[PDB]
Amino acid sequence: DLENLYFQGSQINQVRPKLPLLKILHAAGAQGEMFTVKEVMHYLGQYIMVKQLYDQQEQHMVYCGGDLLGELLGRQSFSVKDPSPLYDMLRKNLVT
Ligand SMILES: COc1ccc(C2=N[C@@H](c3ccc(Cl)cc3)[C@@H](c3ccc(Cl)cc3)N2C(=O)N2CCNC(=O)C2)c(OC(C)C)c1
Repeated sequence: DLENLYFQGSQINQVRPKLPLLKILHAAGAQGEMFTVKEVMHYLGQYIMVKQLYDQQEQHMVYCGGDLLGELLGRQSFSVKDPSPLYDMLRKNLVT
């Protein structure tokens, strides 16, 4: 079965965050240094909620500037409805 052969070792697709991103995930309660991409997105959401980086009046807006997360994103702000900076950052900071 060639489909099985292809998918062996790549059915979970674990990643290792680079050290600055790993520090953010730990701050959100993550343990260890290997995650699924879904786990990474969970801990990033949780980080923004516990650091109170979102706008109470406009909850889709994150004000990450002068936080480590804003350094990693290269942004002062982003809307979750326009998440291009997050895609760019995870492309750069998640190692298979
Ligand atoms: C209307 O208010 C919303 C609507 C959606 C989100 C959101 N949307 C989810 C989401 C957004 C973009 C992508 Cl690419 C993936 C997931 C996910 C999330 C995950 C990682 C990051 Cl860095 C930011 C947000 N994510 C969340 O983390 N949410 C889900 C809903 N409410 C929450 O308390 C947490 C949201 O996130 C805050 C953390 C800003 C606020």
